[PDB]
Amino acid sequence: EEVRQFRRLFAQLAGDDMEVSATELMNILNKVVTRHPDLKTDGFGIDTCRSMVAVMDSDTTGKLGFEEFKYLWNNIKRWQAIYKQFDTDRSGTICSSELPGAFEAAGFHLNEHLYNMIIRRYSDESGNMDFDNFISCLVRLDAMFRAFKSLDKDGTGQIQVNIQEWLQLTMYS
Amino acid sequence: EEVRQFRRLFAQLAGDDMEVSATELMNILNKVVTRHPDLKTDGFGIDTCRSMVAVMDSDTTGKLGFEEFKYLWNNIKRWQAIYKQFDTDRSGTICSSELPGAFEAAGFHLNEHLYNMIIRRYSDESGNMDFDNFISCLVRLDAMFRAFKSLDKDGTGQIQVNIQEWLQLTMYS
Ligand SMILES: O=C(O)/C(S)=C/c1c[nH]c2cc(Br)ccc12
Ligand SMILES: O=C(O)/C(S)=C/c1c[nH]c2cc(Br)ccc12
Ligand SMILES: [Ca+2]
Ligand SMILES: [Ca+2]
Ligand SMILES: [Ca+2]
Ligand SMILES: [Ca+2]
Ligand SMILES: [Ca+2]
Ligand SMILES: [Ca+2]
Ligand SMILES: [Ca+2]
Ligand SMILES: [Ca+2]
Repeated sequence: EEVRQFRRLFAQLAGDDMEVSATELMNILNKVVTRHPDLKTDGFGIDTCRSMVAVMDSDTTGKLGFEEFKYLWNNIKRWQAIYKQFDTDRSGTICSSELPGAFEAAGFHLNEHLYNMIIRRYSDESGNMDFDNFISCLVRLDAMFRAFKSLDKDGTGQIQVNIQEWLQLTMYS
Repeated sequence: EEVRQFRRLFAQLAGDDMEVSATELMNILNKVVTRHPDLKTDGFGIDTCRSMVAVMDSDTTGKLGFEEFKYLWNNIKRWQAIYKQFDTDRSGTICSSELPGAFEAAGFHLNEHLYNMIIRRYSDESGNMDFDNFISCLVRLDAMFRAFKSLDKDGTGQIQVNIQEWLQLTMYS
């Protein structure tokens, strides 16, 4: 019944326009995090969810269709399990000492410099990251690796991006 | 006096660490918009302000020093003026039809496709944009032009980046 239950979840969440908006996404994430007192969060806010939608909206409809939403949801299901596992003291938050192992478990092997930038952008003044910040960072990180991979057809590890493409990739994010 | 008053504003806003954080920025922007009822807004949120700080934080300290803050504030001043001037129907919001005129006044000449993305990302279902979303969009857009230019000295309209560079550019934003 897994396929069936999920199609049902998408149908009811997407509603009358058959796609998942930022508001719909915000609502479901917040509902689910209500049941997980181990995930400390101030909530998923609408601007975070608009960025989430835009980076996952690869056909540029403004909203998440079934396959887009399925990809996002399955990544979050995995990433939440990682966050719980790497929260090796039950603060409910991922501190700087815990972050590299968490990201590496998700398949993101970054260097100290990158980890440092991520912490400045997504963690608080103590270096702790809450759950909605952790998911919004990973959704973006995954999308940016995928964008790079899409543009590096020749597998040279360098991509050439023109201004139109630069603006599209950065503004619709 | 302008010079003197502004130093006082920065000093009081930045407080004990001598730089302006995202929280401090959020608090001043919200205090200031409330005195401009001709600028409609649901408020500036913390995630939006973290994004604003990141794109304005040229020396990667995590927070805005005096010249970074001055740059941002002077832009906001100019853009709020444009907002009021191009809200021709006096709605307090900038609709899809008013947007190009506003953006052209701010010096940006974008193609249809990129307006469509911007409206999807920043406007409401009707295509109307409130003031915090307009400012957030402009801050970002100005920054993204500046970043590309700083990397494309000889105006080829293309930059070349490796994965490390790409992630630094896209995740610290
Ligand atoms: O604990 C579990 O078994 C599952 S399947 C967790 C989640 C599955 N989807 C999630 C979304 C958010 Br938001 C937080 C937690 C979950
Ligand atoms: O209209 C004016 O005279 C000025 S000094 C406007 C502003 C100058 N800085 C601002 C910040 C926000 Br938020 C809203 C309005 C302004
Ligand atoms: Ca819907
Ligand atoms: Ca879509
Ligand atoms: Ca922890
Ligand atoms: Ca948060
Ligand atoms: Ca400060
Ligand atoms: Ca700085
Ligand atoms: Ca208007
Ligand atoms: Ca808004």
